[PDB]
Amino acid sequence: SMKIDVVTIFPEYLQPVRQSLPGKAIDAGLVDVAVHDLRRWTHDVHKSVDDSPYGGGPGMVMKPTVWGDALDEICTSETLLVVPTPAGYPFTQETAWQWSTEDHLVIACGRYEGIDQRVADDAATRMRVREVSIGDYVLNGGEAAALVIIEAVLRLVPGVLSLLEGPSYTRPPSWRGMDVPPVLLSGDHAKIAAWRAEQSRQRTIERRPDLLG
Amino acid sequence: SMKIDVVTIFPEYLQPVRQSLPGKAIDAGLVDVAVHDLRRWTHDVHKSVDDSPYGGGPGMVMKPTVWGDALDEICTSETLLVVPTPAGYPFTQETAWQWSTEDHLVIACGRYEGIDQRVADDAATRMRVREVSIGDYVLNGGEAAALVIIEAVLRLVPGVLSLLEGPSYTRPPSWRGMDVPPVLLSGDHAKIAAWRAEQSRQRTIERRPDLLGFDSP
Ligand code: NA
Ligand code: NA
Repeated sequence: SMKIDVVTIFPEYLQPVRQSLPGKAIDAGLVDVAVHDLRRWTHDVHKSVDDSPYGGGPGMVMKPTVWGDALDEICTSETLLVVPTPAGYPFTQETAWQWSTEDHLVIACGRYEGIDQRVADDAATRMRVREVSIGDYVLNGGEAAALVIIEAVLRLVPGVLSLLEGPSYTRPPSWRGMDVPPVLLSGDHAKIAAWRAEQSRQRTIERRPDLLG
Repeated sequence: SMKIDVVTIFPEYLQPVRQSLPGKAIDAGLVDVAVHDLRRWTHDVHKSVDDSPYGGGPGMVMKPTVWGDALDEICTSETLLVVPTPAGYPFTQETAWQWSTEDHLVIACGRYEGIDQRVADDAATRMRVREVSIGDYVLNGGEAAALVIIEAVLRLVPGVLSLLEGPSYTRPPSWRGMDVPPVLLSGDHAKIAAWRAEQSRQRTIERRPDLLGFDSP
C-alpha cells in the first residue's frame, strides 16, 4: 500500500493522474492519491499563501505559517516529504526506485521562488525531507514536477499504473521509402542483440556522451 | 503569438495545461494549445495505434502509418516537431529559451516502448525534429513530459517576461523558535547580495556539484 498526498494551490492540476489510476489497484488498497488545496490552511479572509521576500528582490515566497499548519495535518512520523524545486537534489531513476517502497509520500508544490526555508528545516526535525529537481530547467510551480514524480514512482509499484535504447520498428517493413533494418527480420537472435548494442552505443555517443565518460 | 499542437492517445492527461501560468498565457492570447487524439487518424474498427516490434522484445511500438497521417495534417515545413523520449537529447533551460521564439511546436507523445523510428526520420525530411529527454527517469508516456516542456517554454515567451537559488524567507521574522538570518533584516543591500551569492554557491556544491565542475556523489 502507498499513500500519496499532494498539497498545491492548483488542485485541478492533479485530477487527471488521480482518474488514470486503475480501479483494481485502488480496490486492492495498493495505492491512494489525495490532493489538498493549500488555501484550506490560510489564516485570513484574502486566503494569502505568499508574501514579500526578506532582503528584498522580485517575487513572492510562500508563507511558513500556512505550510506549517498543512504539513502538521497531513504528515506523520512515517512521511517522506518531497519538495519539487529547481534548487533540489536531482530526481533520478534511483530515487524513483527508493521512493516506490515508501508507505507515505507528501508532495509540497510551491512556486519556483520557493517556500520559506524554515518549513523544510522544521519538518526535517520530525520526518524525512527531500528537495528534488526533475531537470536542468525552471518551471513556474511544483505541480508539473509532482506529475512526473508520481508517474516515475507509481509505474515501479507492481500493478499500479548505461546506454540509451536504440530505434524501434514495426509493420510495415517498407514505409515512405524507409526499410526496417533487415537484421531484425533475420532470425539470428545473437546477431540482433549485437546490432541493437551497437545502435545503443552510437545513439548514446550522439545524444548523451556524458553517460559514457 | 505561438501555436502548440499536442498529439496523444490520452488527450484528457493534457487538461492541466489550462491551470497556472500556461492557462494564463492561453487566456491572454499569447499561445494557442490544441490537443489531438491520435486515434482520429486510424481507419479500423479497433482504432489500433500499436503493433509488436520487429527483432523481438517486450511490449508494443506505435505504428508509423497513423503518426505519418497525423503529422502530415498538423505539421508544415516551419514546425519544430518535439518527440519526448528517455533516449532523447537533454531538454535544458537553453532549449526552453530557444523554443520560446518558435511560431509552431508540435509535441508527439508516444507510450508503450516508443514510436517507429521512421516517423521522426520521415518528418526530418520536411521539418526540424528534436527527440528530447526531460530527465534521467522513465515515464509510461510522453504526456507528463509535454506539460513540463510547455511550462518551461511558456514562462519565457515575451509577454509573460548556472547556479541554484539559495534559501528564501518571509514574515514572520521568528517562527517556531526559528529566526530569519539577521543579514536579511539588516537593510544592507551589499551584505544581503554577498550572503545570497554565498548561499547559492554553498547549495550548488552540496546539491549539484556538477554545475561547478566537481564529481557527482
Ligand atoms: Na509525417
Ligand atoms: Na512522419
